[PDB]
Amino acid sequence: PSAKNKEFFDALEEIAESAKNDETLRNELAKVLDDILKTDPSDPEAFRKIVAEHQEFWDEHDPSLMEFNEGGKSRKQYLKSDDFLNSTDPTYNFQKLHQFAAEQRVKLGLEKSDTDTLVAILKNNPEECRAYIESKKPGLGNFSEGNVHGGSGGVLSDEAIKRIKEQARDLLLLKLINSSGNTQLLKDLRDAMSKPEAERAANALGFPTEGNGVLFLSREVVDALEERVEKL
Repeated sequence: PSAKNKEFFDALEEIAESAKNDETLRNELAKVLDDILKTDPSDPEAFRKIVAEHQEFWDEHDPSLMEFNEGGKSRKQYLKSDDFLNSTDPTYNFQKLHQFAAEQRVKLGLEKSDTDTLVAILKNNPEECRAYIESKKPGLGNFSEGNVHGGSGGVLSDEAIKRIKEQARDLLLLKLINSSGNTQLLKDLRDAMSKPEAERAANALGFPTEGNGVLFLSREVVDALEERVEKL
């Protein structure tokens, strides 16, 4: 068959997308992400174990993640092998899954952040973002040095910081759309035919110019923009 590294990567993305509307699932997911985050990815035996420890969580979303029709190795041997989680995965090794868990843990905390937190994320450069995330403990996650070996900082790659900003962009845009009484300006952003046009309309609505590098109109923002513009 194949190792489950990418499937866990995709399951993490899918559960987080669903956690935006199930507060009880978000608190479940936060605990799982917190456990992965405090496990050293350089210890493959501990890393496989902490993932297998949450089978009850994985089975509620995808029972294929933890399945293994024994008949070959036993299930215990399988769960401790590269056949379950390949520590030498060229793309989704334990470091990459550890970094993705932290990036998801931040995005999870951003779903409850106020407007100022979202703006600071978009204004700060990658280096400031890490120190800023290392200053909001444990709102956006425990990125102290006790849990990360480390300190993070590290686990938040530059590409991870960019995806965190993309999430804060959508969260902030939805807030501005749900707040502004400037109907014509909301029409302008809805009808922007280019990024520079979207930039000028979004900046006027309150989106910081420092976040223009990640500015992009997603489906959920256009949908919310369409409703609000037609809302009388």
